[PDB]
Amino acid sequence: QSNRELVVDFLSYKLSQKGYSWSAVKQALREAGDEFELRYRRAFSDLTSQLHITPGTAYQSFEQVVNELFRDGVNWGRIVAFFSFGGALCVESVDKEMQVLVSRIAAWMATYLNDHLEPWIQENGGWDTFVELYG
Amino acid sequence: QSNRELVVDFLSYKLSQKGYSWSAVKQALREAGDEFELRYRRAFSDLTSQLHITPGTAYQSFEQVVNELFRDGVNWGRIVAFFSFGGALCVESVDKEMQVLVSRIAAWMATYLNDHLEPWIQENGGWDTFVELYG
Amino acid sequence: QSNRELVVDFLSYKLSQKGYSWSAVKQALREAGDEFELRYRRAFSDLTSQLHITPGTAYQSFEQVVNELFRDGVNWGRIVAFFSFGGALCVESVDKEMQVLVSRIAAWMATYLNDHLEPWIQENGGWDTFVELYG
Amino acid sequence: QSNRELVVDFLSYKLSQKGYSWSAVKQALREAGDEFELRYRRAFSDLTSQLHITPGTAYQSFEQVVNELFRDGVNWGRIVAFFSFGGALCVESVDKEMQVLVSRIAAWMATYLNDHLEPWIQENGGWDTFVELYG
Amino acid sequence: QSNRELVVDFLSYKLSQKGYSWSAVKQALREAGDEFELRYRRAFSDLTSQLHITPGTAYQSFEQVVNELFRDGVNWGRIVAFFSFGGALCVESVDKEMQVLVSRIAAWMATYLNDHLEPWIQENGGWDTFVELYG
Amino acid sequence: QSNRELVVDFLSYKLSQKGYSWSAVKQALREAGDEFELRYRRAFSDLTSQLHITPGTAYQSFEQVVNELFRDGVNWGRIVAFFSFGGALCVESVDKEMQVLVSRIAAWMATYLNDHLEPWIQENGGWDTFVELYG
Repeated sequence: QSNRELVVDFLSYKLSQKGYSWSAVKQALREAGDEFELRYRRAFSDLTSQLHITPGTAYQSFEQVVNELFRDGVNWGRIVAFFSFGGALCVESVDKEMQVLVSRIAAWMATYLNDHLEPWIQENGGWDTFVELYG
Repeated sequence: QSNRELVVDFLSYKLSQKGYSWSAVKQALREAGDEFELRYRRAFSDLTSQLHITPGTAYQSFEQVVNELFRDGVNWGRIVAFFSFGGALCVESVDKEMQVLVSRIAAWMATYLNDHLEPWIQENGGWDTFVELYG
Repeated sequence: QSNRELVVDFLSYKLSQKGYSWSAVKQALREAGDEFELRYRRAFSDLTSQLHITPGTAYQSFEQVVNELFRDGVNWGRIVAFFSFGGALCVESVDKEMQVLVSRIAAWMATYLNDHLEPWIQENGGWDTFVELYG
Repeated sequence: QSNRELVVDFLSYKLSQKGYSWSAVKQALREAGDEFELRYRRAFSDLTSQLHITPGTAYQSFEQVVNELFRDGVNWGRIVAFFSFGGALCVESVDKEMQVLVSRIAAWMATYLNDHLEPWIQENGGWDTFVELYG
Repeated sequence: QSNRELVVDFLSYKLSQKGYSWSAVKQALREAGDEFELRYRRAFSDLTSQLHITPGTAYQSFEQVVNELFRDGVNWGRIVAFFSFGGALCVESVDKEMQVLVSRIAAWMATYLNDHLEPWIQENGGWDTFVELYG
Repeated sequence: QSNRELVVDFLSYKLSQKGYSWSAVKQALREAGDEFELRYRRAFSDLTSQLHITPGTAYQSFEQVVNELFRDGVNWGRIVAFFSFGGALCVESVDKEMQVLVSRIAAWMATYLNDHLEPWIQENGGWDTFVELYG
């Protein structure tokens, strides 16, 4: 349904809100999500220290947890809580996954520099010499 | 060495340059990288369609490729090409990995909505009803 | 049901058809799949550039996409399109996953040779010497 | 060096030899590898039941093992044993990884058929009806 | 439901039973599981050599297999067989995943020692010297 | 070298010490490790909140970090710190990886029970009925 467009709008809203860049009733949902987060996020991290996705997370785990959100009934408030929870999950996941990805590539580059390139750089006057030439 | 601080500066420069947000001689390197990219990136994607990292990429593959960059000697130009290559690798990797991550979480949420929540939403007047109440 | 035997037959048919080796109504399905592919695959890659599986693809993503294949109704033609889509997905996935796997092992071997073995090989007359002896 | 072309030739030789399809001194190496395998593979699986790669295998593990192959010296025979070992590793890895990949996609398809498609198929005369029409 | 508490109890029972440490009707289920395992596990490994999880196993594969356990009907015996199967799956998965994890970290440490530390250790009298000092 | 036997002994010592079960100078190293941990682990978690391995951690990251342990020289104390660090890394990694693995399998089982089995269980008197029969 348009449920996915709803989800996508909420997720990109929350992501851009926390300062992540990559380049209808949706409004009411954005605002209710904000309101919820402003009221309840201290009230949700003391037993909610889960935070993070692993690349091998199954949908069934997600389902079980959110199931305990809806165990004794669906109202609009817990739907909002659901969206907010998904958004927090998203923000955290991309945060840490981006840390590890960039860290991996940076580590690789540092390694290659230190093995194959630093000798030459030392026998040619170091980076100083560089900024002289291609400065 | 300070090689890693160099690498990190270049990577965050290139990432923020392509519009990715998450919240010395470094200058000469930034500029030489830019210059290189402005001169050679059409000249590098016709046999350079590799682009992407897999979560199971080994450093040895990276090493072999960059090795073919330095096969017959190290000069400053190919060092710059090395940094630029690493930056392109980074940008592409985070781009696509972020697409798949966010897509996964969004798919999960859409699924849960459509299985456990949409019935109730239909028996309570739909999202219209929602924007009436928590509007 | 026998749905899985159907699926498996179609997948191995399509894989062996594209030249991949590893060592009923099924016929009508093979032929309809072929026919479909002969009619529509230029008509499916301009907005269908997805191609590839990641080891961390969820069933929910697959479900959402194929859902947009069946959004306004099931007929036999879109069932055939479904099978063909699955087969294309399979072929592409194994193609690229095999590239990266073999590339990883090959890179490892090249590395080990170049670190631990090439010295000795150079102090014993090189591979020429080898083909003299164990030739 | 040309070490990688050596490795690649040996790997594709061994893979095509075991019947896997995807579409110099190399000869002496192919033959010595064959000879080795014909002499020693019963002599190598009783304490060599390792077989398989995981997507998260490090080069360091590979290095340690092959290190125990070369612990007290490099001769041509153990170089050949090295290539043969790498080839066996490759063949096994692609074998099992292909099993799990194809099995995953097939399982997905079976699932989707059984949830979204089989009802309709039952209300339209089943696959028999299909082979009548698009036969 | 309390189905998950059931599952969790059975899994931790079976894990602690095989000697894995990490720090109601449940009883009847534990005992029936034991009884089942004592009667049928030779009768289940000749065509049941699957054993292992990959980090990229989908729930759909699990579902298909267990589906063939329940193909022609649910009775209590096959429910017990289901729990026992899940427990075996668990034990095997953690066994092998723990082997590979610990092996990876150990390999890393061995590598670092042999590259950065062993020189110094040799120029300072070796580990003997160590047990003299911090003994 | 025997460096790996050293590493393995230390790792299994530390793991069994924290209560994990799976079924020379080594002593001086065990004791020095213990001593170190008793003196410094409050002094190491305020800027050392890293803890965890991802299945896609490269050796190069490990190398860079431990490199900052040895930046201005190798003495025996920092070798001990190295072993202790590796052991902590191991314990944490297996802890959390075991949590997620067992949680995944348990979630799968709960799901299957709730979809395919719970209906039948409700039409046959529930688990009470079970403990009557196979009690």
